[PDB]
Amino acid sequence: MAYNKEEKIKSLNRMQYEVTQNNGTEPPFQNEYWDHKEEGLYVDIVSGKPLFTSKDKFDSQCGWPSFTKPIEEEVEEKLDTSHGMIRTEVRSRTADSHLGHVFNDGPGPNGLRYCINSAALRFVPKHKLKEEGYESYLHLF
Amino acid sequence: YNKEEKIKSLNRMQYEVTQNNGTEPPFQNEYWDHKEEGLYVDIVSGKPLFTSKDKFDSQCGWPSFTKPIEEEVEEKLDTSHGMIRTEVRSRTADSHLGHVFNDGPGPNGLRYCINSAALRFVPKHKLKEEGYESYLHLF
Amino acid sequence: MAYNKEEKIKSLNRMQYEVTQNNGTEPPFQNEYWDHKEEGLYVDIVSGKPLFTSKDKFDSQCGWPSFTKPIEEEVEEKLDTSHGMIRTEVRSRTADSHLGHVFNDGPGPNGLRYCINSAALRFVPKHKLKEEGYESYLHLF
Amino acid sequence: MMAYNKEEKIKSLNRMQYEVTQNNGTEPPFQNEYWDHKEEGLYVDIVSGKPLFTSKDKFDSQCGWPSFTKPIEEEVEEKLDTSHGMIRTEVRSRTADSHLGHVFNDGPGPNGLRYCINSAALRFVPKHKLKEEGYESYLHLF
Amino acid sequence: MMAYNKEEKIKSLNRMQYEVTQNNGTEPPFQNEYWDHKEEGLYVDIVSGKPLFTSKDKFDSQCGWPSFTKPIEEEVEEKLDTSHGMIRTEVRSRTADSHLGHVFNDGPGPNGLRYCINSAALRFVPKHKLKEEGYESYLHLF
Amino acid sequence: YNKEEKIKSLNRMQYEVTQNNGTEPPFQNEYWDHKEEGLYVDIVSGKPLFTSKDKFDSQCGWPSFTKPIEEEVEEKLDTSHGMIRTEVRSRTADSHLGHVFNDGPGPNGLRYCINSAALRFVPKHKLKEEGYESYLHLF
Repeated sequence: MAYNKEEKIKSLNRMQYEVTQNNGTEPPFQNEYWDHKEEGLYVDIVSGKPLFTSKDKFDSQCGWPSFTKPIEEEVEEKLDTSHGMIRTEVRSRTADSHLGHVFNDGPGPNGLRYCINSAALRFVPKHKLKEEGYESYLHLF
Repeated sequence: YNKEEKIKSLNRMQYEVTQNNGTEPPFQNEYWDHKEEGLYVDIVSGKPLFTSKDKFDSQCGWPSFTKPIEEEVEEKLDTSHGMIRTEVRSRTADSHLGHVFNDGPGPNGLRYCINSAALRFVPKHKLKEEGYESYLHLF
Repeated sequence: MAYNKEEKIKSLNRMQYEVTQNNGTEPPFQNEYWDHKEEGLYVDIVSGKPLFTSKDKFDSQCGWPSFTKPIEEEVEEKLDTSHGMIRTEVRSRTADSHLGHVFNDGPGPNGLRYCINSAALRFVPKHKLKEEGYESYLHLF
Repeated sequence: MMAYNKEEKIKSLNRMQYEVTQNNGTEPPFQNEYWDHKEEGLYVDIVSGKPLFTSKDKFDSQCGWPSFTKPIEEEVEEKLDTSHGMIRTEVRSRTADSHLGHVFNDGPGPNGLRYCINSAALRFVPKHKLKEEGYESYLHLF
Repeated sequence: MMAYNKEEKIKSLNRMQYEVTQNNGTEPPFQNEYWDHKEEGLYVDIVSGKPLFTSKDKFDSQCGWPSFTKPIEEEVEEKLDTSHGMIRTEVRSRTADSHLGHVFNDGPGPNGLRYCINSAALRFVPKHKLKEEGYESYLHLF
Repeated sequence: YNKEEKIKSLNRMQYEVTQNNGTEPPFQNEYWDHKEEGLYVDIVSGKPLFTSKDKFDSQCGWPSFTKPIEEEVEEKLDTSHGMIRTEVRSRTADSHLGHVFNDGPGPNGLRYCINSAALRFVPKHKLKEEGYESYLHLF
């Protein structure tokens, strides 16, 4: 009803909350996944649902995790006119946590650079996908 | 959560009991003498099965109860090993739990004897934290 | 006994040690001797001394072999106040191994009920008491 | 290896492991831990812990035992085996002097060799554990 | 000593054992396993397992730590130790390179040395076992 | 102040040294080489036992003094561990301090070897505000 997600959120730490709940952003380079390259999945830190895979991730120099594309209708994009700018925010569909923004200067074909906060993700190694419950995606590798 | 994988991650005795319908030894458990307050969930489904409210100080060697939770535990006719007893198991996680005998504190006069190795205990002060908020009213 | 006991103890499997030396209890309906009903002699698994008889072994629903009463003075009753309780333990004399416990809910004429672990016992058929050196007890049949 | 250290490890090996590595036995086919194993990692000598084969050179065989196209470094050794009345090439680990199995020239190229090894003489180490357990020096193979 | 093996043994050490041997610490005096130990045997490296001292050269000391007059076959090495603002001589294991302790020239022997070793860095092996343990190689010492 | 409760809040080492007459590791404790002007007190009774004026360098790895302060310290034969030594314990709290050896820097030649584990150092610039003014005169 209203105590699984509302509870998970309550158990988040300062930054994780600030980001996901207050749409803030973590420091560049001083986060956990910006340079991380282990094979695996990046799940919603709140709803636990798959958001990005280690395969679409790449090396940018912005200081935050960067992917070219997201996962199956699990990540939503929406206009963000806040802060006197005009950007495209990225949020998760199920847990509606702020993730970050998309930019059109990526390396992929479509040229998208999904710039996400480490603080909104729980990384799950490939050798643990089946245990955690992500056998359904174990093929994406 | 995946029943198949979680079961596959249970301890030998937790598997033996819940899956092979085994019986853990007496007095050598974590909940036979347990008297703390809170819920006892299904080690597999996480669904609550018994409450500290109904638990009573029996001296048979396993955590006994006078009453189960609003049907989360079912009664099955068990005629194994030459006897005619009443087996108790979880409807959702379908885990073996134990047996129900007609010899408890009453008025039910029932002694739901359950294996510790089939139950995870969730402290009464960590229920809203673990998501068992709709059960706190029972305390 | 002396050193025989040592090598003899080193023989026992995990459960027999846990039971006989560590006073643990084997699981119910899941031991070799609760069913049995075989005409023989239940010997001490450590000292080889006769502890119980197949004749004094009655059917029970507890799930452990049970005997109305033991043989010789090889079985000894000790006041057991283990686990915040008052009971009556039973152990062999010569070997000093935990057998189990006795009660007063068993069939008369004495009313006692010796509930011993299978782990602490070693069966011996009637056809083998003579050759196995138990000639002296063979009369009990 | 040092007498006591080797002796220590040998003392650990269960029946089958001891039987094959020390007595040159063979494990039943299709009934061993690594024939169909395919997880990316290192196949380590169960006695000396020295790496013997990599998952990268393992191939699906229908013989029933883990098959590799080649061994790692000079740790695996070939040796004439005229036992049982025939002529085959045995393979043993140099350090532990552990009997591994045999090599056949019916392997899937390029060298056409088929190293048929018993799981009983190996201990798999996952790639994601390599550094942690002190196999960094091999982590480069992946 | 091979890195991977080295690591397995270290992972096996307990709190204090790790602290001393790895972090160069010292176990509490009089409250260790071999200070008052006096059994005919070998005291081997708890990591490399090589023999470090003999029960023979071990002697009673009121210091509270295994005291030996000398080590065996250069498996123990001395090294200057100018830490804690003092001047002492550290004693280290060759193969395993674990802190053992210190030496002092206040020994009772013909050469007056006093090797003060933490029990934690040691694992006693009785003589009547030396031959099955793989130490057949040292039985002659006794 | 309460004895049982004052000690019930002690450290693993503190309780060991203090209560079990154990002893800490050399060079690996708070004051073996500490030389700040002030007084060392009983972590338990909070009473003065030594002054840094009596503390000196000892390559043994444990704070060492040539003498204690008044009656807070008592001597006692400790023929344990198969040897004859002279233990030092506190008068009030009755906690194991360590031992006295007759190899000190004199003039008495006594070396009081104490465990940092049974001490609380108090700097001269806090002696008053802490209540040890009547001791401050010792500097």
